Amino acid sequence: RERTVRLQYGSRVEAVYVLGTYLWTDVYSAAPAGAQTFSLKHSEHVWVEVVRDGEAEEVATNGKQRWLLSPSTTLRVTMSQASTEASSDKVTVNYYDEEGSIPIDQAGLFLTAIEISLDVDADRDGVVEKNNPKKASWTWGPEGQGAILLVNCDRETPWLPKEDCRDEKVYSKEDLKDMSQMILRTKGPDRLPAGYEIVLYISMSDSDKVGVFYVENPFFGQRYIHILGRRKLYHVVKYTGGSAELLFFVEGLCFPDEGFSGLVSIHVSLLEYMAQDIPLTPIFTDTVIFRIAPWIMTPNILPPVSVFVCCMKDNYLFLKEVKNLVEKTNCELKVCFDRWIQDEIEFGYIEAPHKGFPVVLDSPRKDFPVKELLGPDFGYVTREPLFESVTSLDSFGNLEVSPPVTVNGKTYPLGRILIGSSFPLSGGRRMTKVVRDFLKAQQVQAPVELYSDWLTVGHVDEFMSFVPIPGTKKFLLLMASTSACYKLFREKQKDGHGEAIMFKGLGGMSSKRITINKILSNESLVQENLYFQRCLDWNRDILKKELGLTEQDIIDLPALFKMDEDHRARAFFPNMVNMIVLDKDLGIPKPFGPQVEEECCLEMHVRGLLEPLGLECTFIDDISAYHKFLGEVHCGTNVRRKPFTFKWWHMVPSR
Amino acid sequence: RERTVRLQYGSRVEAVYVLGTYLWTDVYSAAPAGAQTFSLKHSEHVWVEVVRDGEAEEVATNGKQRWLLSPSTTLRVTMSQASTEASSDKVTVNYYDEEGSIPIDQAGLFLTAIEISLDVDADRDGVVEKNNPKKASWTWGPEGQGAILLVNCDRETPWLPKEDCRDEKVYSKEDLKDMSQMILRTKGPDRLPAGYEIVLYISMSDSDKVGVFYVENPFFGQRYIHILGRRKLYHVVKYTGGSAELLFFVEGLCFPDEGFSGLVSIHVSLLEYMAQDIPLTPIFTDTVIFRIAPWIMTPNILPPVSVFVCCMKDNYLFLKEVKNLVEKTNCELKVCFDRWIQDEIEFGYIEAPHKGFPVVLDSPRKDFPVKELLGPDFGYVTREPLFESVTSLDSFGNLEVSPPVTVNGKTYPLGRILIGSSFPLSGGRRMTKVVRDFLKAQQVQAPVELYSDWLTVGHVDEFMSFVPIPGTKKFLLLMASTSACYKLFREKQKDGHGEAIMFKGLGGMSSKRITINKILSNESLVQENLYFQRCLDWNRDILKKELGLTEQDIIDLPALFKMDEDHRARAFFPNMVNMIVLDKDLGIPKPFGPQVEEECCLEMHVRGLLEPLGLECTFIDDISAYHKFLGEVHCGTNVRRKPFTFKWWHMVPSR
Ligand SMILES: [Ca+2]
Ligand SMILES: [Ca+2]
Ligand SMILES: [Ca+2]
Ligand SMILES: [Ca+2]
Ligand SMILES: [Ca+2]
Ligand SMILES: [Ca+2]
Ligand SMILES: [Ca+2]
Ligand SMILES: [Ca+2]
Ligand SMILES: [Ca+2]
Ligand SMILES: [Ca+2]
Repeated sequence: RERTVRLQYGSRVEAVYVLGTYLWTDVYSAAPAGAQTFSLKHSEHVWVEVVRDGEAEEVATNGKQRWLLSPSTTLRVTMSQASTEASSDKVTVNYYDEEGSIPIDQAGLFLTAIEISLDVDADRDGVVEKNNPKKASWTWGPEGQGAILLVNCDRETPWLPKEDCRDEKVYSKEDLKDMSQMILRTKGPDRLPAGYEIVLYISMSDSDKVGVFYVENPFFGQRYIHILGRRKLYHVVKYTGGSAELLFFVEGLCFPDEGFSGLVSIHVSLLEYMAQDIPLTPIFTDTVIFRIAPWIMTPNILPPVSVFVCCMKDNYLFLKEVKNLVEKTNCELKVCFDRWIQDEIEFGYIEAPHKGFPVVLDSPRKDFPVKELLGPDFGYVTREPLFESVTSLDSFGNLEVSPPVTVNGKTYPLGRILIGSSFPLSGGRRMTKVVRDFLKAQQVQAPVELYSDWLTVGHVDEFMSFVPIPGTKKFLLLMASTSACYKLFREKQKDGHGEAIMFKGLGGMSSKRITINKILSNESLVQENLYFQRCLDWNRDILKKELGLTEQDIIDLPALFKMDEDHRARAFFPNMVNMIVLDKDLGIPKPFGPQVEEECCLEMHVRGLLEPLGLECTFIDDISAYHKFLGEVHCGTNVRRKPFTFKWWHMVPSR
Repeated sequence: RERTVRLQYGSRVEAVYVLGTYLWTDVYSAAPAGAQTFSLKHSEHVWVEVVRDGEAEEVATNGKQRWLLSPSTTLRVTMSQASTEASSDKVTVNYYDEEGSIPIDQAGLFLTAIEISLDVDADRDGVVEKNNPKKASWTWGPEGQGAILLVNCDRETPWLPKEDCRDEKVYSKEDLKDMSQMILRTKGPDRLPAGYEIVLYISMSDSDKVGVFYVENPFFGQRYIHILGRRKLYHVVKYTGGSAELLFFVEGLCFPDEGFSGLVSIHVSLLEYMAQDIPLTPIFTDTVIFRIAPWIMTPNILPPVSVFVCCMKDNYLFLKEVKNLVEKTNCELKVCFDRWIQDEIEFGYIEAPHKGFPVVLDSPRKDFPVKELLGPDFGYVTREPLFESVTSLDSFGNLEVSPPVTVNGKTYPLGRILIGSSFPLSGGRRMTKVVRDFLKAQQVQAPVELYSDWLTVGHVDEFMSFVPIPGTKKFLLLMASTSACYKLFREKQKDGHGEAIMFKGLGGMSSKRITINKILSNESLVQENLYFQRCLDWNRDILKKELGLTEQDIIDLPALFKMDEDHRARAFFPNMVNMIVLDKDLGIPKPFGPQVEEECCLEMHVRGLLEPLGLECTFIDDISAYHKFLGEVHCGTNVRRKPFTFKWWHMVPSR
């Protein structure tokens, strides 16, 4: 970087030189009128070139050489090392008139060289490298660079209700582990020359996106000073001489969102004092950029860590069977004494090269948010509509994510988020804009809308799920199918089982005496379910298109629905597709289907589809404690999973 | 694209087939219980494959072949040509039980094939190609594709005050020349089968960004029907059989801006009627994308078309000298009987492959906008602050643009917009956010802020300009320089000219008796101008950095300023840098400098700098009619230029 510093007529100029720049110096304006030629001297650590109309010649420290004074003959001045107390760094120019060799005037430039660099971990290894030339930009991909910042959305200590980033304070040194390091490195003499200061600053816009802390170690203990952030746009730095480093810690306050790309900047400037009432001049500025890490969800293929379960204390069969299932795995079981656990929360995560933690997204309200999961390295985020009203499609049974897929040659290494919606011209329900905008803004999961509004509850988890194919890297899409159910029931009827009773053992259903015959002879129900299969198939097509799936990737599970007053579907028997996936082990809702030879024909059919693939099926009964099934699921489960091995910053999302 | 169509148990399915897709067909669900095998027949124009667990085999029109019924044995159904009235397009499946070869049931699929394509000029040649596979995206660059739309911001007829895009109506066929063509091409039989319709639609969000018109030619004359746009989100299309095209014309209503990327979409869907109270199902959807063309400014290097001038009727010397100057060129002179022409307006342009026109940007208010330039192929756009108050930095003397430059290897083929500002920590003036956001959003001119707030008026045009180097492809940056002025005056003083008088012929200045001696002996004025040179040099450095310029690209013109109460600069004598550039011919403000040998030494110095380069200098006197110079320029000029030859869509801007 070339910087302009002119000699001053008759007088001397003192200037700070920042390493990494160089000066072009006009010697012509300072020359007295009528002066003909000039000569120069310079000190050992200052390199001087005479540049005549573009041609540069290096000049000795003490020469007698003279050049003609011209506006197009100038100096180029360079320094490679910072000044010390032992330094006298200078260039002096002597001027001569036509006759005589004794100087008629002199002008001089006194320099103090300093190093100033604001450094971050741009190369994404967790340590802060010295002056990465790419630190002022942010690029995606394995070859990409620029520093990454976490939203510090967890909570270090229990004594306050709020996430760490909601204030300007740090109470605990553990908090600094969540932050990104930024070091201001300087080198120079004992003090800056008179009239200079170094200042760190951010824009007003970024002031609600970041906070920056400095750690002091005074007499009575470590303390944490907020130097940049909400209502603090600049900080005057205390300069220390010699080679010095100041360590800062940076926290993100906000996720990427509608209107915020996630990128923020921090600057340091060397300022020069001019006069009173005149603003200080930014002599040198160095900038670093951070990108705030996105919130990322976890598909069912990922390794399970903890199974969170909610039910009533007396649903014993449910708790026993879930406990049994989880005992086949290495997962933790966590129980709370009832659908809020699947509907109100989605477990995501955030990651930076130095750290990562799980983060809960809280569904919009339910008159109160569930914040009780907020804790050390367990974060919280929520979005609420300002105007738009919430519907069932805002529940997180309506929020899921695919396994990694490749679609028309484009890879989605983190999978793609799936949310249920209605048709564009329908006037139907849709998830709130505020949540949709949030998911879209995270960018790395490239969300897809499916059609869920044909269902009364309206959730994608009612009709589809994903399971791994054991011993491989592949997966299957499972789809609810009414046609599969009618085919199976018609077969059992032909086989002599038409009088087989459903809902056996649910005493509240007994008086209805529902049999295969009764179901198959209901004409209006057949028509309704043909229509629901059209709805399922429309979704099948969107999923095949947007996930790059073929029929080879899909298994259909028998399902049956009943239509409500709105022409929307509710489950006739429990939806088996919405299942707990722990690797090869599947907790499947117990369907209570028609009994043939004392086994449920739905259970037997589903085992016949899944077991050959090495999937182990356990049927879980959540409804027996309620004595009947009306289409409503009472209990809930949510599985917190390990994050993807693939680092999100290694993706290259579309423009 | 694979689409799911199932056979129905016991009955026949009728479906529309859209060319460019194909069907996968489940024959298993429709099979009666106990059926063993199936056979199939199909018509001449329907291709049928039996797919058994992924392996596909083509099947004859009438075969007797039978396959085992399995959920994993399905059909793949393809058609390559649209149905006519002569068509019977069908597939029929027969089912068989274990014993006997006579079918026990049959299920069939009756097809009507149609072509539906919504087409635009994606390849950017001005004609609408048939089904460009890239029409649903928009990419930058010479290899890029996707269709382009102009904001239709001009006005076809004088009888209405408003730009064409402010309403939903088209009164004149000339308006259609500004719009982008979009054709819905279809092929099929005399009518769509019962229960289908074709509908065009847009999102609510895009409804204030576009309008779409269809031209009808009824008995009494051509008429223009608004089918999509403000308060019209969909249009049901009238289907015509055989091979048919419907031509639509699309207009943009809004420039890219903060929160609007410039991209918009239009969709066509084939909808299927299900029942009453049930939304129609989108069987097929085709999408095209448009990008709205950005507003682009013109640097001084571009060929001049028209010179717009404003002054008082009696400034005769000004009008004569401007007329003379323009007579050396091929430009039009346009006069209005005074700084508003440079301050209130910036002439830009817009371009699409089919058309382009100049567009005026109107500075924010001046209690009233200047709309009187609005006319046929001369457009208008303005931005007004909702909250923020306007300052002098919002005037368009503060809005300029560089010639094409390359900076650190990155090319800016349209140049870079330049606007004056204050330092980040200064609390100084800055152009309003609404205008800055607009300029940034156009993207192709990548704006740079300079430091203008050291000037009382605060405009970049006060201190810098660009001129072409005649007979080359190169250009120079011209900078105001106080050091150049002091050097020249000190030389003339040494030469015996200290008593040389400035402002000769301005009678209102005579009593002041301003001489070279008087100027040079004013100590406080020297200090002020040293400070102003620091301000100029700070700008010189930003310009060299952001435009990729060296000292070889820069000429300094003598200038002098006086400081006001705010420590800001006003011109001491007219600023010569702000000049009319018509190729090699330069109209330069007459400085009224000290007379030496009956010529102005400032004029002679400037000719000495510029004339060797082949630049022809004419000094233009706008102040003699006012008898004095207080630092204010009374007249104004603005030159409308030819657009860049380089097409903006061939650029590749940063992410
Ligand atoms: Ca590093
Ligand atoms: Ca805190
Ligand atoms: Ca924390
Ligand atoms: Ca933590
Ligand atoms: Ca969920
Ligand atoms: Ca074309
Ligand atoms: Ca109109
Ligand atoms: Ca028009
Ligand atoms: Ca026009
Ligand atoms: Ca301008």
